[PDB]
Amino acid sequence: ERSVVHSTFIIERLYPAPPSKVFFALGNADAKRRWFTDPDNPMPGRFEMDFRVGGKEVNAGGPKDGPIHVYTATYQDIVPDQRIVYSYDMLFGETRISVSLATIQLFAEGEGTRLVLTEQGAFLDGHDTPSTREHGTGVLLDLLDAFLDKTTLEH
Amino acid sequence: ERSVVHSTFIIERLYPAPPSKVFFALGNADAKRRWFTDPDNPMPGRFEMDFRVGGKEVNAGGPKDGPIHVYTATYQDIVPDQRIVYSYDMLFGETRISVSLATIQLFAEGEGTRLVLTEQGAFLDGHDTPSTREHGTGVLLDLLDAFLDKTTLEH
Repeated sequence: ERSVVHSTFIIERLYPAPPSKVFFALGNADAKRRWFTDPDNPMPGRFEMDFRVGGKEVNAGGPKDGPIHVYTATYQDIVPDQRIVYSYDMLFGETRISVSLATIQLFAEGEGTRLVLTEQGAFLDGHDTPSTREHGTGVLLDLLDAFLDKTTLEH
Repeated sequence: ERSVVHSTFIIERLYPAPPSKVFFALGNADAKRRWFTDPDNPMPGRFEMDFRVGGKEVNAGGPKDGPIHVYTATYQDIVPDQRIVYSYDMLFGETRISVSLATIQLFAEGEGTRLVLTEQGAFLDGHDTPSTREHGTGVLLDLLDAFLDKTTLEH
């Protein structure tokens, strides 16, 4: 039985690093590979990113026991140090769970950054929910926070 | 100066034709070429559609005098006779105006179809607005209505 649930959520986070540093963490493949992962089952060997409009990004994670969760994004708009728009789908095993349009905007906030992430999602056939996705995206932004803190301490 | 306006709108239309016929009008390249056009400046010579997940659709229109408006969609999910999910961007000349995630769902309504079109849009840098887009999408669904009426009369 077919259905779609549509939802939009917004998450705002403040980071002490300035927008250029936050943008680098999101737009540099080597950097993003180091943090954008499933902590419980990291698969950076599967991570690829072509950070350009029309470029693809792929990541994998999910339960140790499976099924494999595969994230596939396509960049739609990029403004250096300011904006990233990308569509992405999620597959759990062979099944498509959702398609979403995501926007990241970076604003100066003091000497740091106010990041605003908006996700406009289409959740397919009851396979995932807006609440669960919002929870997961919050967890990913927590990973970004930890990465920015740890990267700032580097020589 | 950079900004994004996010908005979701839903348009529902009732058509006397059953879902299979409505789906054909949306999913068959020859058929869609005959109706999905700018009436004031038709460019079906520019229309192409690869109706499959990952496939591209391109159309062009806009003012006779320019700038050229270019619609580019990518299919994200297709369920025969039931659902079409696609992302699309709009360019007026060389400038990207918006990126959207669109969902079409087809339900039986009597012997015909209840079509539900949801568009989740990201409007960039004030270059277009939710209200204008909703108006335009309504006009396109009016073109679909006329096509279905005219196609039903064919031998």
